[PDB]
Amino acid sequence: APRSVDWREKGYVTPVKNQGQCGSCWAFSATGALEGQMFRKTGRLISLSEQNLVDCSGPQGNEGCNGGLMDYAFQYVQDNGGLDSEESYPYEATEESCKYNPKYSVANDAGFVDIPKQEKALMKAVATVGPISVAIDAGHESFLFYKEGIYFEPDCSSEDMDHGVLVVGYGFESTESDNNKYWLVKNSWGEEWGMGGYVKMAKDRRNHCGIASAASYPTV
Ligand SMILES: *[C@@H](C(=O)NCCc1ccccn1)[C@H](O)C(=O)N[C@@H](Cc1ccccc1)C(=O)N(C)C
Repeated sequence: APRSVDWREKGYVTPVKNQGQCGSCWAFSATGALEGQMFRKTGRLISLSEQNLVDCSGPQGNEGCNGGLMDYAFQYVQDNGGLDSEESYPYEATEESCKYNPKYSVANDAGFVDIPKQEKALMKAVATVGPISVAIDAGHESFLFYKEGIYFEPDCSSEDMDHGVLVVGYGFESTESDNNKYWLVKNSWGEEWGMGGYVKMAKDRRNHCGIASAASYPTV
């Protein structure tokens, strides 16, 4: 695999968004991966509606602002035959009834692929597919206050993830501890969090925070 990857440079990634006070991280993770795969197919980067997923993907198993899974979101887009654009169905950070309109659908998928639960497999997926939906243990004060550098949290769980995010690449930079590799991760907490909304998560440190434990992407 390449030693460094950044899909933002290839045009696959919309700007950082903000989920507000709704527990809809799974929807932002899902739209991010679908935005990448739609761009791969069509050459058009179109921001997709997280509100559409929050309001409408309950039958696939999602629970709105009470949580969800990216895979259930990809299943919804397939079952539903579409997904509205962000501009057409904007984000309100509260669960409401479904208002999906197919006339404004700008994306589709034919299912999804789950990646084996190993960081080496996640790397191969990132290197060859595009941005990848993942879940991490973000439930630590250190994650809230992150400003820069490689995030490493000794109390992080590789099994109990609570936050869906998007891996857009990976790379390295020299550090004191010589644990130099990182996953480049797009969050959904606005650009005032972290490094313009991004975090470099420790890579090849025993599946730190569970980043390879729930990785997937939509088939377009
Ligand atoms: C994610 C979310 O919206 N998190 C925002 C609040 C927050 C603040 C600080 C730290 C962490 N979180 C939702 O809570 C959500 O959908 N959670 C999912 C993430 C997930 C896990 C495994 C596989 C896919 C997605 C979740 O915790 N579970 C168990 C589904």
